[PDB]
Amino acid sequence: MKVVPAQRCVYSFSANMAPVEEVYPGEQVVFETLDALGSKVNPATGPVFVNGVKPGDTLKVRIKRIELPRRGMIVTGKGFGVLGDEVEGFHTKELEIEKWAVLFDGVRIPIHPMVGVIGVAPQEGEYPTGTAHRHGGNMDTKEITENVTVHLPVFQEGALLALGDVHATMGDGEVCVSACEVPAKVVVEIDVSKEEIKWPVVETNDAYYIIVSLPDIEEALKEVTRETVWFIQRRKTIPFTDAYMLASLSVDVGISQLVNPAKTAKARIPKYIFT
Amino acid sequence: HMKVVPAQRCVYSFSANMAPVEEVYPGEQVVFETLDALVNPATGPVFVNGVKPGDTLKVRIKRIELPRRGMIVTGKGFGVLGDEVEGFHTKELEIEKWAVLFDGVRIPIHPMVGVIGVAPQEGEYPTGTAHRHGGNMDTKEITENVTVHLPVFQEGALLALGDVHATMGDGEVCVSACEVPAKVVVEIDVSKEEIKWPVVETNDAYYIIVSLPDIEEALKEVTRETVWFIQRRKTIPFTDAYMLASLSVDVGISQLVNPAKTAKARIPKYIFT
Ligand SMILES: [Cl-]
Ligand SMILES: [Zn+2]
Ligand SMILES: [Zn+2]
Ligand SMILES: [Zn+2]
Ligand SMILES: [Zn+2]
Repeated sequence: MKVVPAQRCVYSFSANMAPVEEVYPGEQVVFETLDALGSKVNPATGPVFVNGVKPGDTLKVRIKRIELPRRGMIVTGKGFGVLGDEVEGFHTKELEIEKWAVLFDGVRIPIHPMVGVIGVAPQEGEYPTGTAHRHGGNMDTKEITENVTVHLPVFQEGALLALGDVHATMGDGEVCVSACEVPAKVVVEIDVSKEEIKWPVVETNDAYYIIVSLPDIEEALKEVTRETVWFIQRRKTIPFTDAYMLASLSVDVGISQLVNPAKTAKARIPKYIFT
Repeated sequence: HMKVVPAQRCVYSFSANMAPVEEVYPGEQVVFETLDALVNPATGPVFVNGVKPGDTLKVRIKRIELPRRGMIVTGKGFGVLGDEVEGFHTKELEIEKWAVLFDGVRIPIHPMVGVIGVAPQEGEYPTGTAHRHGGNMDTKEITENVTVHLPVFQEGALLALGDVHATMGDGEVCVSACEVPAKVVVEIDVSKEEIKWPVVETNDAYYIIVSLPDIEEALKEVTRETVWFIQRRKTIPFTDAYMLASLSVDVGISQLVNPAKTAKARIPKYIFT
């Protein structure tokens, strides 16, 4: 099994990044990731070239295993997070990680391992790994855990997949700017699909989560709704207004994070609507 | 033994000066017979003796009884994608015990009360909008077996309640849910703490519920409130509260379609116990 060591990484998803490993689709790959915190740094291991993947494809990354350490780091301070125009100083706290819980002074927060940065090469230019758009990026979506498949739209040959910013746990919003940041080993399985998509999609056992990242949260919310209704309209071949009504009844619109240059909204679309 | 407010006695605004149509003591159960939102009427208001401005009214929702048929609607200028859509459309929905039916799809049932509120401090807010007193919050957590904490601004609170759904998605994106008339049995109590915004208390979580003209403001406010909520209850420094909300609190959306948009923050009880 191929291992991508943490020392091979990027600080931008760039159209022109060079690969540091090549895989056939169907292969498993271990990514060793450094924590996000270490201020010219938020590193994503990779990028990885996947044979035969073309622009307009969908790269599929199944998250098999996230191996976490026993210590984590959270940080906040002036100018950071949702109330950064209201907090002083710069603060950091070490956090103990047990098998089932992150410990926070007296508190046992249920563990919830997740990959916070995941993306591929964009169409043009470069986006820092600290932000996100259609190619993926710093989406801090907690749904990206073990036993899901992240679908990503492809813009460059080979996809050029990179990944990092693993958290031991997090709440939706990530309001202080950070979660429990940790270095990790993430075991993934990479496959391809020839269908084109606009924005990333996380497939869990019972839901599709469409994930939209734009500079203002209101716009991201409008976009993910537009994308959710169409999704349903195409898969069920029903009139748009019916899909719109169906999404009002069964789709849960939400928030991934409110703190990166691009804000991440999501929409849970249950598989029961198709099955 | 036992009080029933019929649906004919209702308001289309939460006003500071609306007259009660019934009175209750804390500890008593009341039944609100509601009409459907399609005018967005709230049965009441009920005067709760012994509740003063500055207190918190606690409304435990015991039962929501639903009919077997519901109504959903949308069209040009309605919902997130009013942009966007042409015409005007309505659809009857069959309601089974465990599911609302939609052209062969079984949407899991999830009974909820969409409008609930009290008299505001001054002026009037239509029952279709929302603010600190409650209103059209369309929060799917306001379900059976939860407690709604509402801030009080007038003597006796003046509680009203309407707009019941059989099921709903967070966001309510086309403007309407599965709209129905219903019976809602509640149990009213009082707390002598002042609060800023409504809070739904579930079995394992508190949900702070903020409603403002734009969702960005709503989201920032629910976050400010949530962090202060945690800071007081645990007597830890603000920055510790802030970090803890980042790890444990789930910020989300109630609805994006009413004139005030409603954000929420889930604060789990385990962080105190
Ligand atoms: Cl509050
Ligand atoms: Zn991140
Ligand atoms: Zn992070
Ligand atoms: Zn409503
Ligand atoms: Zn309604």
